[PDB]
Amino acid sequence: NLAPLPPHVPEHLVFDFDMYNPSNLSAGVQEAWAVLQESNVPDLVWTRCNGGHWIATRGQLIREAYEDYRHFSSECPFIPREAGEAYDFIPTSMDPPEQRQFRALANQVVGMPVVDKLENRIQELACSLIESLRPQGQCNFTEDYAEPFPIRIFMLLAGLPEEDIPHLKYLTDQMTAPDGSMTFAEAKEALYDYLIPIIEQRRQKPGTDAISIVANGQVNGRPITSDEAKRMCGLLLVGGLDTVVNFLSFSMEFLAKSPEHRQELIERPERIPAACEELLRRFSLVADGRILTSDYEFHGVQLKKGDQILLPQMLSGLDERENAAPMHVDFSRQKVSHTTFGHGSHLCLGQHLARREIIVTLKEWLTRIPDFSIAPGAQIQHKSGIVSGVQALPLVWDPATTKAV
Ligand code: HEM
Ligand SMILES: CC1(C)[C@H]2CC(=O)[C@]1(C)C[C@H]2O
Ligand SMILES: [K+]
Repeated sequence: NLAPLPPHVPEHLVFDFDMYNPSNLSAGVQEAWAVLQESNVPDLVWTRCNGGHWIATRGQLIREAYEDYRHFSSECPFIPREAGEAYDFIPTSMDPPEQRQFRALANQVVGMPVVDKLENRIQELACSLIESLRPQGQCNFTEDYAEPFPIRIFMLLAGLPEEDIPHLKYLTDQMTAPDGSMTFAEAKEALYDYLIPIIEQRRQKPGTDAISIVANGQVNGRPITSDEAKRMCGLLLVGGLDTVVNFLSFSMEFLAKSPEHRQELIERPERIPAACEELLRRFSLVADGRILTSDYEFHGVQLKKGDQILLPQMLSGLDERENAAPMHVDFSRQKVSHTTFGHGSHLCLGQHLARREIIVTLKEWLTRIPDFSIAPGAQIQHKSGIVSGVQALPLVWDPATTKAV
Protein backbone atom coordinates (compact mmCIF):
# COMPACT_ATOMS: atom_id res chain seq x y z
CA ASN A 1 0.00 0.00 0.00
CA LEU A 2 2.41 2.42 -1.51
CA ALA A 3 3.53 6.05 -1.12
CA PRO A 4 3.89 8.26 -4.21
CA LEU A 5 7.41 8.58 -5.60
CA PRO A 6 9.18 11.68 -4.24
CA PRO A 7 10.27 14.02 -7.06
CA HIS A 8 14.00 13.51 -6.46
CA VAL A 9 13.82 9.67 -6.61
CA PRO A 10 14.46 8.22 -10.12
CA GLU A 11 11.70 5.84 -11.04
CA HIS A 12 14.11 3.27 -12.49
CA LEU A 13 15.52 2.79 -8.96
CA VAL A 14 12.12 1.76 -7.59
CA PHE A 15 11.80 -1.72 -6.12
CA ASP A 16 8.77 -2.13 -3.87
CA PHE A 17 10.23 -4.30 -1.12
CA ASP A 18 8.06 -4.53 2.02
CA MET A 19 10.35 -5.10 5.01
CA TYR A 20 7.48 -6.21 7.29
CA ASN A 21 5.97 -8.61 4.74
CA PRO A 22 8.36 -9.53 1.89
CA SER A 23 7.07 -11.33 -1.24
CA ASN A 24 8.98 -14.60 -0.82
CA LEU A 25 8.53 -15.00 2.95
CA SER A 26 7.32 -18.60 2.59
CA ALA A 27 10.75 -19.63 1.31
CA GLY A 28 12.37 -18.44 4.55
CA VAL A 29 12.94 -14.83 5.62
CA GLN A 30 16.65 -14.59 4.71
CA GLU A 31 15.63 -15.98 1.34
CA ALA A 32 12.96 -13.31 0.97
CA TRP A 33 15.39 -10.46 1.67
CA ALA A 34 18.03 -12.05 -0.56
CA VAL A 35 15.99 -11.15 -3.65
CA LEU A 36 17.42 -7.64 -3.25
CA GLN A 37 20.70 -9.16 -4.37
CA GLU A 38 19.35 -10.48 -7.65
CA SER A 39 21.23 -9.66 -10.85
CA ASN A 40 18.40 -7.32 -11.93
CA VAL A 41 18.47 -5.35 -8.65
CA PRO A 42 20.47 -2.08 -8.28
CA ASP A 43 22.98 -1.56 -5.46
CA LEU A 44 20.80 1.20 -4.08
CA VAL A 45 17.04 1.08 -4.57
CA TRP A 46 13.93 2.91 -3.43
CA THR A 47 10.79 1.21 -2.15
CA ARG A 48 7.44 2.97 -1.90
CA CYS A 49 6.36 0.60 0.88
CA ASN A 50 6.14 1.73 4.51
CA GLY A 51 6.16 5.44 3.74
CA GLY A 52 8.92 5.10 1.17
CA HIS A 53 12.65 4.80 1.84
CA TRP A 54 16.03 3.84 0.34
CA ILE A 55 17.49 0.36 0.64
CA ALA A 56 21.17 -0.46 0.26
CA THR A 57 21.35 -4.02 -1.03
CA ARG A 58 25.05 -4.88 -0.94
CA GLY A 59 27.56 -5.24 1.91
CA GLN A 60 29.93 -2.68 0.40
CA LEU A 61 27.33 0.08 0.56
CA ILE A 62 25.87 -1.02 3.87
CA ARG A 63 29.29 -0.89 5.56
CA GLU A 64 30.10 2.42 3.85
CA ALA A 65 26.92 4.13 5.06
CA TYR A 66 27.20 2.76 8.62
CA GLU A 67 30.70 4.26 8.77
CA ASP A 68 29.57 7.71 7.59
CA TYR A 69 27.59 9.05 10.56
CA ARG A 70 28.04 12.63 9.38
CA HIS A 71 25.63 11.94 6.50
CA PHE A 72 23.72 8.87 7.77
CA SER A 73 22.35 9.69 11.20
CA SER A 74 21.00 7.23 13.75
CA GLU A 75 18.59 9.86 15.09
CA CYS A 76 15.72 8.22 13.18
CA PRO A 77 16.81 4.60 12.68
CA PHE A 78 13.49 2.78 12.36
CA ILE A 79 11.10 2.48 9.47
CA PRO A 80 8.38 3.72 9.18
CA ARG A 81 9.25 7.34 9.89
CA GLU A 82 6.69 7.55 12.68
CA ALA A 83 8.59 4.78 14.50
CA GLY A 84 11.98 6.33 13.79
CA GLU A 85 10.90 9.78 14.95
CA ALA A 86 9.50 8.32 18.18
CA TYR A 87 12.66 6.22 18.61
CA ASP A 88 14.81 7.83 21.29
CA PHE A 89 16.65 4.89 22.86
CA ILE A 90 20.18 5.56 24.13
CA PRO A 91 22.88 5.07 22.76
CA THR A 92 21.39 4.07 19.43
CA SER A 93 19.45 7.29 18.58
CA MET A 94 22.65 9.30 19.19
CA ASP A 95 25.56 9.93 16.82
CA PRO A 96 29.19 10.35 17.78
CA PRO A 97 30.49 12.25 19.63
CA GLU A 98 27.50 12.46 22.01
CA GLN A 99 26.83 8.71 21.71
CA ARG A 100 30.14 7.71 23.21
CA GLN A 101 29.64 8.64 26.89
CA PHE A 102 26.40 6.63 27.02
CA ARG A 103 27.82 3.68 25.14
CA ALA A 104 30.61 3.28 27.74
CA LEU A 105 28.00 3.14 30.52
CA ALA A 106 25.91 0.51 28.72
CA ASN A 107 29.00 -1.51 27.95
CA GLN A 108 29.67 -1.58 31.67
CA VAL A 109 26.49 -3.63 32.28
CA VAL A 110 26.61 -6.18 29.42
CA GLY A 111 30.27 -6.19 28.35
CA MET A 112 32.69 -9.15 28.43
CA PRO A 113 33.62 -8.79 32.15
CA VAL A 114 29.95 -9.06 33.11
CA VAL A 115 29.51 -12.07 30.83
CA ASP A 116 32.55 -13.88 32.30
CA LYS A 117 31.04 -13.15 35.73
CA LEU A 118 27.73 -14.77 34.71
CA GLU A 119 29.11 -17.84 32.99
CA ASN A 120 28.20 -20.42 35.58
CA ARG A 121 24.74 -18.89 35.90
CA ILE A 122 24.17 -18.92 32.13
CA GLN A 123 25.29 -22.53 31.97
CA GLU A 124 22.83 -23.58 34.69
CA LEU A 125 19.83 -21.69 33.29
CA ALA A 126 20.42 -23.62 30.06
CA CYS A 127 20.94 -27.01 31.71
CA SER A 128 18.02 -26.62 34.09
CA LEU A 129 15.73 -25.79 31.16
CA ILE A 130 16.98 -28.57 28.88
CA GLU A 131 16.97 -31.22 31.61
CA SER A 132 13.39 -30.21 32.33
CA LEU A 133 12.33 -30.59 28.63
CA ARG A 134 14.48 -33.64 27.86
CA PRO A 135 12.25 -36.44 29.17
CA GLN A 136 9.17 -34.99 27.42
CA GLY A 137 10.11 -35.93 23.85
CA GLN A 138 8.67 -32.67 22.50
CA CYS A 139 8.57 -28.87 22.85
CA ASN A 140 7.62 -25.57 21.15
CA PHE A 141 11.20 -24.46 21.13
CA THR A 142 10.44 -20.73 20.72
CA GLU A 143 8.41 -20.42 23.92
CA ASP A 144 9.89 -23.34 25.86
CA TYR A 145 13.54 -22.47 25.34
CA ALA A 146 14.32 -19.67 22.89
CA GLU A 147 12.31 -17.14 24.88
CA PRO A 148 12.94 -18.08 28.54
CA PHE A 149 16.70 -18.77 28.37
CA PRO A 150 17.97 -15.37 27.15
CA ILE A 151 15.25 -13.48 29.00
CA ARG A 152 15.92 -15.10 32.38
CA ILE A 153 19.60 -14.33 31.80
CA PHE A 154 18.71 -10.68 31.22
CA MET A 155 16.29 -10.43 34.16
CA LEU A 156 19.17 -11.82 36.15
CA LEU A 157 21.55 -9.24 34.75
CA ALA A 158 19.06 -6.43 35.35
CA GLY A 159 17.98 -7.51 38.80
CA LEU A 160 14.37 -7.79 37.65
CA PRO A 161 11.78 -10.32 38.93
CA GLU A 162 10.95 -13.14 36.51
CA GLU A 163 7.25 -12.48 37.32
CA ASP A 164 7.45 -9.52 34.92
CA ILE A 165 8.58 -11.56 31.94
CA PRO A 166 5.17 -11.87 30.14
CA HIS A 167 4.47 -8.12 30.32
CA LEU A 168 7.95 -7.20 29.13
CA LYS A 169 8.31 -9.69 26.27
CA TYR A 170 5.03 -8.52 24.72
CA LEU A 171 6.12 -4.89 24.71
CA THR A 172 9.43 -5.57 22.98
CA ASP A 173 7.70 -7.63 20.27
CA GLN A 174 5.65 -4.59 19.23
CA MET A 175 8.75 -2.53 18.70
CA THR A 176 10.48 -4.91 16.27
CA ALA A 177 7.70 -7.09 14.84
CA PRO A 178 4.33 -5.64 15.97
CA ASP A 179 0.99 -7.23 15.21
CA GLY A 180 -0.90 -3.93 15.12
CA SER A 181 -2.21 -3.68 18.68
CA MET A 182 0.28 -0.98 19.71
CA THR A 183 2.34 1.50 17.70
CA PHE A 184 6.09 1.52 18.28
CA ALA A 185 5.77 4.73 20.26
CA GLU A 186 3.19 3.50 22.75
CA ALA A 187 5.01 0.16 23.12
CA LYS A 188 8.18 2.14 23.86
CA GLU A 189 6.42 4.48 26.32
CA ALA A 190 4.95 1.47 28.16
CA LEU A 191 8.46 0.05 28.58
CA TYR A 192 9.70 3.43 29.82
CA ASP A 193 6.96 3.62 32.42
CA TYR A 194 7.85 0.13 33.65
CA LEU A 195 11.43 1.27 34.20
CA ILE A 196 10.97 4.72 35.75
CA PRO A 197 9.97 3.59 39.27
CA ILE A 198 12.71 0.93 39.31
CA ILE A 199 15.36 3.44 38.21
CA GLU A 200 14.27 5.89 40.92
CA GLN A 201 14.39 3.15 43.58
CA ARG A 202 17.90 2.22 42.56
CA ARG A 203 19.40 5.71 42.22
CA GLN A 204 18.82 6.14 45.93
CA LYS A 205 19.94 2.69 47.12
CA PRO A 206 22.60 1.80 44.41
CA GLY A 207 23.65 -1.78 43.47
CA THR A 208 25.35 -4.31 41.18
CA ASP A 209 22.54 -4.92 38.70
CA ALA A 210 22.41 -3.34 35.24
CA ILE A 211 19.72 -0.86 36.24
CA SER A 212 21.50 0.29 39.42
CA ILE A 213 24.75 0.83 37.53
CA VAL A 214 23.01 2.78 34.75
CA ALA A 215 20.88 4.80 37.20
CA ASN A 216 23.97 5.75 39.22
CA GLY A 217 26.19 6.32 36.21
CA GLN A 218 27.98 9.54 35.38
CA VAL A 219 27.90 10.98 31.86
CA ASN A 220 29.35 14.28 30.61
CA GLY A 221 30.66 15.11 34.10
CA ARG A 222 27.24 14.93 35.68
CA PRO A 223 24.84 12.37 37.12
CA ILE A 224 22.72 10.59 34.54
CA THR A 225 19.09 11.79 34.75
CA SER A 226 16.17 9.46 35.39
CA ASP A 227 15.02 10.14 31.82
CA GLU A 228 18.39 9.22 30.27
CA ALA A 229 18.66 6.05 32.37
CA LYS A 230 15.21 5.06 31.18
CA ARG A 231 16.09 5.55 27.52
CA MET A 232 19.14 3.38 28.01
CA CYS A 233 17.60 0.61 30.11
CA GLY A 234 14.72 0.35 27.65
CA LEU A 235 17.21 -0.34 24.88
CA LEU A 236 19.08 -2.93 26.93
CA LEU A 237 15.78 -4.68 27.58
CA VAL A 238 14.86 -4.72 23.87
CA GLY A 239 18.37 -5.94 23.19
CA GLY A 240 18.17 -8.53 25.97
CA LEU A 241 14.81 -9.96 24.94
CA ASP A 242 14.32 -10.07 21.20
CA THR A 243 17.29 -10.80 18.96
CA VAL A 244 18.84 -13.85 20.62
CA VAL A 245 15.40 -15.22 21.24
CA ASN A 246 14.83 -15.11 17.51
CA PHE A 247 18.28 -16.21 16.42
CA LEU A 248 18.24 -19.37 18.54
CA SER A 249 15.07 -20.43 16.73
CA PHE A 250 16.59 -20.00 13.24
CA SER A 251 19.68 -22.01 14.21
CA MET A 252 17.67 -24.79 15.86
CA GLU A 253 15.21 -25.00 12.97
CA PHE A 254 18.25 -25.47 10.78
CA LEU A 255 19.90 -28.13 13.00
CA ALA A 256 16.57 -29.93 13.37
CA LYS A 257 16.39 -30.16 9.58
CA SER A 258 20.02 -31.18 9.09
CA PRO A 259 21.17 -34.31 10.97
CA GLU A 260 24.58 -33.99 9.30
CA HIS A 261 25.31 -30.57 10.84
CA ARG A 262 24.17 -31.87 14.23
CA GLN A 263 26.49 -34.84 14.11
CA GLU A 264 29.38 -32.60 13.00
CA LEU A 265 29.06 -30.60 16.23
CA ILE A 266 28.39 -33.74 18.27
CA GLU A 267 31.54 -35.41 16.95
CA ARG A 268 33.64 -32.21 16.88
CA PRO A 269 32.51 -30.10 19.90
CA GLU A 270 35.53 -27.82 19.53
CA ARG A 271 33.99 -26.61 16.27
CA ILE A 272 31.04 -25.05 18.07
CA PRO A 273 32.53 -21.52 18.29
CA ALA A 274 33.22 -21.58 14.54
CA ALA A 275 29.74 -23.02 13.85
CA CYS A 276 28.20 -20.20 15.88
CA GLU A 277 29.87 -17.60 13.67
CA GLU A 278 28.70 -19.26 10.44
CA LEU A 279 25.15 -19.56 11.81
CA LEU A 280 25.32 -15.84 12.68
CA ARG A 281 26.11 -15.15 9.01
CA ARG A 282 23.47 -17.43 7.44
CA PHE A 283 20.59 -16.62 9.78
CA SER A 284 21.39 -12.94 10.24
CA LEU A 285 18.16 -11.27 11.22
CA VAL A 286 18.54 -7.51 11.90
CA ALA A 287 17.67 -4.64 9.55
CA ASP A 288 17.42 -1.03 10.63
CA GLY A 289 18.70 2.16 9.12
CA ARG A 290 19.68 5.76 9.19
CA ILE A 291 18.38 9.15 8.13
CA LEU A 292 20.08 11.68 5.84
CA THR A 293 21.43 14.75 7.64
CA SER A 294 21.74 16.73 4.39
CA ASP A 295 21.44 16.38 0.62
CA TYR A 296 24.15 13.95 -0.45
CA GLU A 297 25.27 12.09 -3.57
CA PHE A 298 25.91 8.47 -2.69
CA HIS A 299 27.26 6.07 -5.32
CA GLY A 300 25.65 8.03 -8.16
CA VAL A 301 22.36 8.56 -6.36
CA GLN A 302 21.05 11.86 -5.03
CA LEU A 303 19.85 11.41 -1.46
CA LYS A 304 17.97 14.34 0.07
CA LYS A 305 17.93 15.59 3.65
CA GLY A 306 15.36 13.63 5.64
CA ASP A 307 15.43 10.58 3.37
CA GLN A 308 15.47 7.34 5.33
CA ILE A 309 17.76 4.53 4.22
CA LEU A 310 17.40 0.91 5.26
CA LEU A 311 20.85 -0.65 5.72
CA PRO A 312 20.02 -4.32 6.33
CA GLN A 313 22.66 -5.80 8.60
CA MET A 314 21.29 -9.16 7.47
CA LEU A 315 22.24 -8.67 3.82
CA SER A 316 25.99 -8.17 4.06
CA GLY A 317 26.85 -11.81 4.80
CA LEU A 318 24.31 -13.17 2.30
CA ASP A 319 25.97 -11.08 -0.42
CA GLU A 320 27.57 -13.47 -2.90
CA ARG A 321 30.27 -10.83 -3.45
CA GLU A 322 31.26 -11.30 0.20
CA ASN A 323 30.77 -15.07 0.65
CA ALA A 324 30.71 -17.86 -1.99
CA ALA A 325 27.40 -19.78 -2.06
CA PRO A 326 25.92 -17.60 0.70
CA MET A 327 22.82 -19.72 1.42
CA HIS A 328 25.04 -22.73 2.13
CA VAL A 329 26.04 -23.49 5.74
CA ASP A 330 29.69 -24.49 6.01
CA PHE A 331 31.07 -24.75 9.55
CA SER A 332 34.59 -24.90 8.13
CA ARG A 333 34.04 -21.86 5.88
CA GLN A 334 37.39 -20.09 5.68
CA LYS A 335 36.50 -16.40 5.83
CA VAL A 336 33.13 -15.74 7.38
CA SER A 337 32.17 -12.19 6.44
CA HIS A 338 29.07 -10.56 7.91
CA THR A 339 27.62 -7.52 9.62
CA THR A 340 25.15 -9.43 11.77
CA PHE A 341 26.01 -7.38 14.88
CA GLY A 342 26.14 -4.16 12.89
CA HIS A 343 28.96 -1.96 11.65
CA GLY A 344 30.34 1.46 12.69
CA SER A 345 30.06 3.11 16.09
CA HIS A 346 26.79 1.35 16.98
CA LEU A 347 28.34 -2.14 16.68
CA CYS A 348 26.36 -4.45 18.98
CA LEU A 349 27.25 -4.01 22.67
CA GLY A 350 25.68 -7.34 23.61
CA GLN A 351 27.51 -9.42 21.04
CA HIS A 352 29.72 -11.16 23.63
CA LEU A 353 26.70 -12.10 25.73
CA ALA A 354 24.90 -13.17 22.56
CA ARG A 355 27.72 -15.47 21.36
CA ARG A 356 27.91 -16.97 24.85
CA GLU A 357 24.19 -17.69 24.98
CA ILE A 358 24.41 -19.25 21.50
CA ILE A 359 27.47 -21.39 22.21
CA VAL A 360 26.18 -22.54 25.60
CA THR A 361 22.88 -23.50 23.97
CA LEU A 362 24.55 -25.47 21.19
CA LYS A 363 26.88 -27.24 23.65
CA GLU A 364 24.30 -28.04 26.30
CA TRP A 365 21.50 -28.98 23.90
CA LEU A 366 23.53 -31.36 21.72
CA THR A 367 25.06 -32.91 24.84
CA ARG A 368 21.63 -33.83 26.19
CA ILE A 369 19.26 -33.95 23.21
CA PRO A 370 21.60 -34.86 20.30
CA ASP A 371 18.86 -36.21 18.10
CA PHE A 372 15.73 -34.22 17.24
CA SER A 373 13.65 -33.08 14.30
CA ILE A 374 10.69 -30.92 13.22
CA ALA A 375 7.36 -32.29 14.48
CA PRO A 376 5.60 -34.30 11.76
CA GLY A 377 3.22 -32.35 9.54
CA ALA A 378 4.58 -29.01 10.73
CA GLN A 379 5.60 -26.20 8.41
CA ILE A 380 7.84 -23.55 9.95
CA GLN A 381 6.84 -19.96 9.28
CA HIS A 382 9.04 -16.88 9.56
CA LYS A 383 8.21 -13.24 10.21
CA SER A 384 9.99 -10.12 8.96
CA GLY A 385 10.69 -6.68 10.42
CA ILE A 386 13.43 -4.82 12.26
CA VAL A 387 14.28 -8.15 13.86
CA SER A 388 12.97 -11.08 11.87
CA GLY A 389 11.98 -14.31 13.54
CA VAL A 390 10.31 -17.69 13.71
CA GLN A 391 6.65 -17.86 14.66
CA ALA A 392 6.78 -21.38 16.12
CA LEU A 393 9.12 -24.34 16.19
CA PRO A 394 7.59 -27.62 17.37
CA LEU A 395 10.39 -30.18 17.89
CA VAL A 396 10.23 -33.90 18.68
CA TRP A 397 12.65 -36.55 19.85
CA ASP A 398 12.77 -40.02 21.38
CA PRO A 399 13.49 -39.41 25.11
CA ALA A 400 15.37 -42.74 25.04
CA THR A 401 18.05 -41.03 22.93
CA THR A 402 18.57 -38.23 25.47
CA LYS A 403 21.46 -37.87 27.91
CA ALA A 404 22.11 -36.53 31.38
CA VAL A 405 25.37 -34.85 32.26
C1 HEM B 1 21.88 -12.52 17.95
C2 HEM B 1 22.01 -11.55 18.85
C3 HEM B 1 22.09 -10.04 18.51
C4 HEM B 1 22.12 -9.44 17.31
C5 HEM B 1 22.11 -10.06 15.90
C6 HEM B 1 22.19 -8.01 17.53
C7 HEM B 1 22.25 -7.06 16.55
C8 HEM B 1 22.56 -5.75 16.75
C9 HEM B 1 22.81 -4.78 15.70
C10 HEM B 1 22.77 -5.14 14.21
C11 HEM B 1 23.07 -3.59 16.27
C12 HEM B 1 23.42 -2.25 15.54
C13 HEM B 1 22.12 -1.51 15.22
C14 HEM B 1 22.37 -0.15 14.58
O1 HEM B 1 23.50 0.16 14.11
O2 HEM B 1 21.41 0.66 14.52
C15 HEM B 1 23.00 -3.79 17.71
C16 HEM B 1 23.20 -2.83 18.67
C17 HEM B 1 23.01 -2.96 20.03
N1 HEM B 1 22.77 -4.15 20.72
FE1 HEM B 1 22.67 -6.00 19.81
N2 HEM B 1 22.19 -7.77 18.89
C18 HEM B 1 22.13 -9.00 19.51
C19 HEM B 1 22.12 -9.19 20.87
C20 HEM B 1 22.14 -8.20 21.82
C21 HEM B 1 22.04 -8.44 23.25
C22 HEM B 1 21.86 -9.82 23.91
C23 HEM B 1 22.07 -7.27 23.87
C24 HEM B 1 21.98 -7.15 25.41
C25 HEM B 1 21.52 -6.03 25.97
C26 HEM B 1 22.24 -6.23 22.87
C27 HEM B 1 22.36 -4.86 23.07
C28 HEM B 1 22.62 -3.92 22.09
C29 HEM B 1 22.77 -2.51 22.34
C30 HEM B 1 22.68 -1.80 23.70
C31 HEM B 1 23.02 -1.87 20.98
C32 HEM B 1 23.24 -0.35 20.73
C33 HEM B 1 24.72 -0.05 20.62
C34 HEM B 1 24.88 1.40 20.23
O3 HEM B 1 23.89 2.00 19.72
O4 HEM B 1 25.98 1.95 20.47
N3 HEM B 1 22.27 -6.83 21.63
N4 HEM B 1 22.67 -5.12 17.97
C1 LIG C 1 18.35 -2.84 16.20
C2 LIG C 1 18.50 -3.42 17.58
C3 LIG C 1 18.64 -4.91 17.43
C4 LIG C 1 19.54 -2.86 18.25
C5 LIG C 1 19.21 -1.35 18.24
C6 LIG C 1 17.68 -1.58 18.44
O1 LIG C 1 16.83 -0.73 18.62
C7 LIG C 1 17.49 -3.06 18.37
C8 LIG C 1 16.07 -3.50 17.92
C9 LIG C 1 17.88 -3.61 19.75
C10 LIG C 1 19.39 -3.24 19.65
O2 LIG C 1 20.18 -4.25 19.98
K1 LIG D 1 14.06 9.91 16.79
